[PDB]
Amino acid sequence: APAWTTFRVGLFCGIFIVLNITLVLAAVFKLETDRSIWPLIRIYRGGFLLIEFLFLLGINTYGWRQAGVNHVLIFELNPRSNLSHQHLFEIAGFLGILWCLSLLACFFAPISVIPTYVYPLALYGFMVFFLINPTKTFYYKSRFWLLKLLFRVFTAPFHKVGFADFWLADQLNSLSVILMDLEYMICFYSLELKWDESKGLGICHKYTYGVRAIVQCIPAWLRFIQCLRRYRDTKRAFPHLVNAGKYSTTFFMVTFAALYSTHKERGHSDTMVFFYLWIVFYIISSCYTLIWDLKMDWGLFDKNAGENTFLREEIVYPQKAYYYCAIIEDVILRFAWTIQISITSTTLLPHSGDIIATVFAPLEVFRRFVWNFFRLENEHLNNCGEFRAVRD
Amino acid sequence: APAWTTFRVGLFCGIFIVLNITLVLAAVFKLETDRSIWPLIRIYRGGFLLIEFLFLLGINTYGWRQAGVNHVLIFELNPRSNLSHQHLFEIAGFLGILWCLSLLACFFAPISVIPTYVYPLALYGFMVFFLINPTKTFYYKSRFWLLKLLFRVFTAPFHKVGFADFWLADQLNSLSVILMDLEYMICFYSLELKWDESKGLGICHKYTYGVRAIVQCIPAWLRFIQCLRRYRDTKRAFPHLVNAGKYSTTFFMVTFAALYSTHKERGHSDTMVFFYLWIVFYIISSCYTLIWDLKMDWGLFDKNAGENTFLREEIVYPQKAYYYCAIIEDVILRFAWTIQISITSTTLLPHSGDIIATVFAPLEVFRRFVWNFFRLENEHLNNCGEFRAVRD
Ligand SMILES: CCCCCCCCCCCCCCCCCC(=O)O[C@H](COC(=O)CCCCCCCCCCCCCCC)COP(=O)(O)OCC[N+](C)(C)C
Ligand SMILES: CCCCCCCCCCCCCCCCCC(=O)O[C@H](COC(=O)CCCCCCCCCCCCCCC)COP(=O)(O)OCC[N+](C)(C)C
Repeated sequence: APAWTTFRVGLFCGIFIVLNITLVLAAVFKLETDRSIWPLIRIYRGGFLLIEFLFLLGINTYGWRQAGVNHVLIFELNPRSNLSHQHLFEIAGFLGILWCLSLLACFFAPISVIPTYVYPLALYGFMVFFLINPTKTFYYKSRFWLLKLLFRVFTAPFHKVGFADFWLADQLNSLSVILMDLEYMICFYSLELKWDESKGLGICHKYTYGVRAIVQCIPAWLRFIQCLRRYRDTKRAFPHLVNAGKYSTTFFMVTFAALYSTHKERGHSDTMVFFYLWIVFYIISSCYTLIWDLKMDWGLFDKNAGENTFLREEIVYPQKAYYYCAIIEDVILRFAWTIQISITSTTLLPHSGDIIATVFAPLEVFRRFVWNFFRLENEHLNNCGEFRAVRD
Repeated sequence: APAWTTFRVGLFCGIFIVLNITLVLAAVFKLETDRSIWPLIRIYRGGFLLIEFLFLLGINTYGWRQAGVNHVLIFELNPRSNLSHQHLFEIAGFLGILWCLSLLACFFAPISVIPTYVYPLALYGFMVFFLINPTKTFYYKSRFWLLKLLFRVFTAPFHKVGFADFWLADQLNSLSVILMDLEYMICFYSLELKWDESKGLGICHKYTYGVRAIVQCIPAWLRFIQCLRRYRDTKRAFPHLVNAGKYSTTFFMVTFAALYSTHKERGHSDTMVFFYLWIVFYIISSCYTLIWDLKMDWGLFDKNAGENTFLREEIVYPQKAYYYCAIIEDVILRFAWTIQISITSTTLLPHSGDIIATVFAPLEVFRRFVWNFFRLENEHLNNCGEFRAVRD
């Protein structure tokens, strides 16, 4: 832990805090209600979810190291250049500083020639260049390893599924809103954005051509084909085929939701029955993911709970109240779709679904943030698939 | 070096940087030229000089520790709770954050009931309370030791002059502008500040009653009586009486400058000869301080220079270019009064002297910042007065 690393963590976090405060006041007074900020909020939602994911990943690394979860061995990392929690904090703070600066430029641009729609383009271009620049520049080993995983994950059936690919595909399943916002940005730039004044002022926000449904299922599709690939590599259907069923429930939920969204303008009487199908399949998917979590993912609700009631018999975390709060919050957050459909169906507030998605996306990232702790703890305690050698 | 200490250093410095940037832009556009900002700049000049002194003191501690200057033994400190450079950085960053917040409130106040003239009052009241609050609160040992020294220094003839009192009195001699601004704040509040709207909009800026001359000489008076006290304790006139002469040159310079400032309105023909006396005594004082610095204070220009030309024979700092640049910059900064009188006499710009003092006060703090390095290095190498036991 070099002194300048912690200094950069604190420096970036302090600049981040002051910039978030400045953003809040700028939105309160400086921002004008005439321009619609929904495309802006979606693009910067993708960015902010990435930054929040990096912060929570640093917290996860901190918890794993101070609890005993040997995530270095689980992730198959070299124990020489493994990224510490502080380094993830610098990455998150750096990208958050550029996020805040780009958003502030979108609020007020202190340049007369440079337009506003380039600031997000420049921001995400800097993210991509930071990820893929060939030179041995900032954190070269980390992003090279991440780029290798990003290549292996998106071409899943042709590579043997190790733990790193699984884990990253699950994080992508949590961060599907980032892919959603990337697709929305591309569609908005190519079709709706008038390259004249700004990005303020929609044929890309809905499922008109069904492309967004494909983007929704892309993480689910990768996980599904990884389960099938693991079936081919090891003929054992009990974990893998049921997990693939768990992801195909997501497939069915997404396609029925898209079908209802398309049919709401068609006027077909089958719209109501498609809504029924979407609701029941959302129930099935929510219970399927929740049960899989608490049983096979976290390993809780074991038959050998003992003193640790409603839990397993080895516990590495200090307080069990963490476990019970995690179980509960998992129940609501997996079933948060019930809350969202209730508020979007019992109210007539304009652009309700956009607000609901905007607030519940960080809650989904937080849900996977909590999921990481107990999934990796379960893996550290007893092997689940991707070890095949020892318990550790 | 705890991790959270460096984290607080970085956090405070980052907030400081963003707040200084916000202050710059606020002064560029938000600030209104109708209100005179000179009293504001003087009060916050005292504050900023204190913060800059703390930053440079942290830099000095860093240099002393990584060079070998045993300032812990020289200052007579317990080697258990001695303040590290990082802790001084937290103190400086904390006070700088409150300084920036108070100045920003003076620019725009986000409160309708609270007036503007309390923000500096609240800021310096917080400084005093942080210094003198009896509880074992933030950095209790440090400010207790500092308060003991602040008591011993201001009552000098009745206490035996150790190194700590000398050193702190010299820093007060450098930071005489802080006492100047404190006196100006008290006089402005008591006489000129209308407690109706704000501090914007002078019988306290000049030497009308000669009080400011006393405030100027107060650090010089303390050093003079410390030299006399050291003469009484040790009958040896060679260091102490000549040093007291060095400070009485400051006395003569200050009283002649005040006499000229008073006589400029009298119209007496003796005004010109008083200006001559002030100029020649400023020359004498500048050469007296500069020669004392490079000869007895820093120990340079020794007769045993050897390879280290124009220096001494033991050097602890890596590069000699530091020494030569220090010598030079000492020549200009001690003689910076020549630059200031030249620009204030050959130009007719309004409020020139205020600008000159505002810019050259941090240069005086920087001059003592450089003075600390070589004075403490000379003391570490060979004893100068306040050791009497060993060379170290
Ligand atoms: C509209 C939204 C558009 C969004 C824009 C597109 C997204 C931009 C993508 C760029 C941002 C990502 C910044 C890169 C941070 C990655 C840091 C990282 O991977 O640290 C990890 C830390 O190691 C760990 O496994 C512990 C924590 C788990 C790390 C999980 C990987 C991080 C995933 C975050 C990026 C996901 C991609 C998101 C795309 C939407 C790699 O470690 P290492 O390489 O340094 O050491 C391994 C030893 N070697 C190297 C020798 C093999
Ligand atoms: C208009 C302007 C008005 C200005 C307002 C008035 C000024 C406000 C005054 C409050 C600000 C000062 C904040 C206090 C910081 C002091 C920190 C400090 O003294 O650290 C020092 C660090 O120790 C050292 O000696 C090394 C560096 C030299 C320290 C020099 C003292 C600092 C002087 C700064 C304040 C000067 C006062 C300025 C008044 C104008 C004390 O160490 P310690 O107490 O922690 O350890 C010693 C062991 N014990 C304690 C057991 C004996």
